[PDB]
Amino acid sequence: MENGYTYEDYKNTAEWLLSHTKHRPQVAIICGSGLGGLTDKLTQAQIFDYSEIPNFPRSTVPGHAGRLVFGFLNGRACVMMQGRFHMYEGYPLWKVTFPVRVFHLLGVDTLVVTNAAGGLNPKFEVGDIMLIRDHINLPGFSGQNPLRGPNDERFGDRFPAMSDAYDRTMRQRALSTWKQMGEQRELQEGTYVMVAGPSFETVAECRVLQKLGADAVGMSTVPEVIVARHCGLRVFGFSLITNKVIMDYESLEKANHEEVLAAGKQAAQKLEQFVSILMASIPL
Amino acid sequence: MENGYTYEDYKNTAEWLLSHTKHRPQVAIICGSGLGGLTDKLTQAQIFDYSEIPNFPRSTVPGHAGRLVFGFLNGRACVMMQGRFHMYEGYPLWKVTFPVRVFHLLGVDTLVVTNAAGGLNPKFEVGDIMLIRDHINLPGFSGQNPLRGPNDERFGDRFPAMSDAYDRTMRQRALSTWKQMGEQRELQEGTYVMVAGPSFETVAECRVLQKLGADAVGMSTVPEVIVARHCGLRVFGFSLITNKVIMDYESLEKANHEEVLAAGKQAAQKLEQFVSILMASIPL
Amino acid sequence: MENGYTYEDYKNTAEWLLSHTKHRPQVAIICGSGLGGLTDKLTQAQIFDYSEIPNFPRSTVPGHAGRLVFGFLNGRACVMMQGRFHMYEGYPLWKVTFPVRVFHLLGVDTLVVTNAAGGLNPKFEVGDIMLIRDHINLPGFSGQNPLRGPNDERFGDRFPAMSDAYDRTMRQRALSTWKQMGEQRELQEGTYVMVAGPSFETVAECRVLQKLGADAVGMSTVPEVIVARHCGLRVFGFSLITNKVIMDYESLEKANHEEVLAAGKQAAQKLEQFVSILMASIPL
Ligand SMILES: O=c1[nH]cnc2c([C@H]3N[C@@H](CO)[C@H](O)[C@@H]3O)c[nH]c12
Ligand SMILES: O=c1[nH]cnc2c([C@H]3N[C@@H](CO)[C@H](O)[C@@H]3O)c[nH]c12
Ligand SMILES: O=c1[nH]cnc2c([C@H]3N[C@@H](CO)[C@H](O)[C@@H]3O)c[nH]c12
Repeated sequence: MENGYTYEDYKNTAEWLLSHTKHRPQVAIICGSGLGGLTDKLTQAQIFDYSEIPNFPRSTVPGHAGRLVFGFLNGRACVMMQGRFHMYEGYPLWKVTFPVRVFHLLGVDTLVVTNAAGGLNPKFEVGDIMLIRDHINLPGFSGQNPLRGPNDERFGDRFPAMSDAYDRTMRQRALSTWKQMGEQRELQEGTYVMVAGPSFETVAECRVLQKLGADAVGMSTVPEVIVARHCGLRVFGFSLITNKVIMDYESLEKANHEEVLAAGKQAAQKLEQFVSILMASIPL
Repeated sequence: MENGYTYEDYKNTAEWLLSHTKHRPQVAIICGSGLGGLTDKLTQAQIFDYSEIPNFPRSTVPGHAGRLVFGFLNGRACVMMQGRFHMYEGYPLWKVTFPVRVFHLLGVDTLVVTNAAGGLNPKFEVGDIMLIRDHINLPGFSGQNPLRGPNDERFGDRFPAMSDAYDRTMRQRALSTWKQMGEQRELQEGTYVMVAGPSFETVAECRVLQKLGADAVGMSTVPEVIVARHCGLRVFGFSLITNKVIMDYESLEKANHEEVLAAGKQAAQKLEQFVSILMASIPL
Repeated sequence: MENGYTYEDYKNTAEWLLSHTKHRPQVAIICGSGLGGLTDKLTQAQIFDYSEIPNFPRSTVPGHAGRLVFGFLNGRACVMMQGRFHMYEGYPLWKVTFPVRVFHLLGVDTLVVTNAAGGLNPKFEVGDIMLIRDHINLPGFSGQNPLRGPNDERFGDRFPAMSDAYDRTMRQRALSTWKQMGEQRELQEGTYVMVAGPSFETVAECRVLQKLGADAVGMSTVPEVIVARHCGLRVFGFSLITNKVIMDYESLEKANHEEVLAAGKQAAQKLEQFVSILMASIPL
């Protein structure tokens, strides 16, 4: 609606980093949060706190909005967001997604994003992993689109498509890796719907999200993919099911964050490895 | 997104009231509007205008945003909002719902909210009363959640559930009272969807709200339940059907406010009594 | 939510115009954009740039937000917006729709609005034209309604209906004209859904818009009809299908603006004539 950043601010944040860093990454990864441990498997790791990076979304205690790590993961030059920004935190989307536009100026050209999510598809099960074939951008329908505002042509068009958001190549490239390391549960595949804003859904709210044809649901991610494609990045992403969204009045259970962080933690290596391998089927 | 109130402002509003008032309420009721007359049945009633209560949502002519009454209803200590704030008035939700957070600081621990609403369910009929089993929080999906912003931990969690918003006990406790005073029309039971913002729905808009599985529709309420549960309040609520939402091109009729205020007025005692009795099956 | 304009600003913009203009229009037309050429067929045309009209939505380079033309089209006094304001441009709705409230103060009393749109209905085909029977105002459900804010009673009610937005008379008045000039493709008729904000829909997003029962989809229009009826204007409008919204993973095609402007251009006279004739079945 405004967008408080000019092209310059982006550039200036880039160049700064691009000069406290030997590194020049090609892929950006975004967790998770409980893909946290990933940071380990990197090597030659250089860390930064968001709080010291020019223009980053500042949170209240920094943070709470955490760290940017640069390094090598499976002999690929990475950079990853260990902790991210959300709309429910009160951040507008050109903030949430800000990081995303710096990455591209860094010359990263693939983005992988991950996240936890509730499962809407009855078939799914806590533990599973759903690749993201497509999304419903509900905040988007109503005005909340990280693209809203005057478009800067240096980044992209006024009117990008999202029909093809989630790289095809990568997605198979990908189920390979899944059995090509032999797993009991299959890879899932489906649609992430976004809703904002922090309260968990009602039962009726679930029924509606199932009707729309959604398979999983977070409050995340959605935004920063949309603006990845606005400027080229190939995009590949996926989701940890983490709870079966309560689907009927009767059940006495209740989503909590709690169970989410746990499951996230339980799932852990799974995962860390998965991404880690996948690195290898990203081009050059 | 911000939230202009700090914890202090809430507290200060409480304590003020908590000291021009003998009273110490346990239940908060919210009308209606045309449950207005309720104020009568209270006894030992002490009134206040929003306009003199520190921090209240100020409207333009005060008001237009009206009065807070404290008293006893059926030998329960109450406090009630005679007139409320809406999003379509231009108020953000941490304003609409502000009152709600003061109540809890007052030590109220049950909230009952009522409202008029259009009927989406063909079965329903003008006059009926729909208990609220659940809700679709449509403004919510897109970012408009009274909880959005940085969470204050003194009130509640970052990530409350709403699966169980509408107290089970109370809801039966409740159909009892309905025949246990013998009424021709049955109690209805169903889902309130919220949309904002003041224009009435189109026909196509109705068809969609019916598809989502909604039974009734207002522009209200939704918010302040969500933030009631964010901090404990037991929540019980319901709705006066007030018009059958025009469901097909052809009909020459048109929702108006008008018919709504009327029906509201027609329905009157019905009602006033109902709540009045219900008081008695709230704990202590 | 605020609305930065007072009644005065509207009036002042009117009177200004109402006095660099001989003219006194009765109908307002809004394109399109690629109904641009229409301006030709007017006669006795007086032009203005938005940029010089007191209070108009200013864009960045003026503009980019273009010109207001007054004249006679088929022996009717018109005034038309050659280029309009959108929400995705970052404009709030009491800006987008501002023009609309001036028109009425000008004493215009019919409004016709046109627009391009993607087709959701499989039956439709690029080239077709869909009259607007009704709309889904999705931004609206969540708070984005040009009416939101404190209502000024001089313009309209607090709670207008939209059940009957799209004049019945006019709509047939209308299919007449269509064969009454003998066309191969039939007139289409259906519902325009609005979403905001500039990115094109995903596939999953389409499936949902089809489910809701929408036939076409733009990011436009919706707003300014709603506020037309808030103050009397008879409203009649329609849509150029312009692309078949990609309805399945597989297809390698992608909406672009591009194809849209083209089709718009291809369609051209079609059209220019159509409106041109239609003028004649507007009253006096
Ligand atoms: O059942 C759900 N509904 C909505 N969001 C989530 C989420 C995501 N939302 C956040 C907590 O609600 C958490 O960070 C997670 O990534 C997990 N489960 C659900
Ligand atoms: O048919 C409807 N659609 C949307 N809202 C309402 C309402 C509620 N909305 C307000 C007026 O629209 C009124 O205060 C009422 O509580 C009644 N009927 C309808
Ligand atoms: O497939 C679509 N989806 C959403 N909007 C449009 C539109 C409208 N949106 C604008 C460009 O997206 C264009 O001005 C047009 O009037 C055309 N096609 C589509």
